[PDB]
Amino acid sequence: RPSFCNLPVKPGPCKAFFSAFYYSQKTNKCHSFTYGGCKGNANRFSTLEKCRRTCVG
Ligand SMILES: [Cl-]
Ligand SMILES: [Cl-]
Repeated sequence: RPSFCNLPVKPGPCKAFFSAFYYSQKTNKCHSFTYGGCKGNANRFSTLEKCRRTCVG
């Protein structure tokens, strides 16, 4: 997988309520999170299938 998949999930400090997905090295799976809308990192996807295409297979 791309190395940025292994960055830690980062909701950030803002409090908007964006639905998103991230990859976890613990599971080799994508999971949901709530992105607050600012200061995130690249382990963040708008859809489950994009997270999977990028990080899972
Ligand atoms: Cl998955
Ligand atoms: Cl797809």
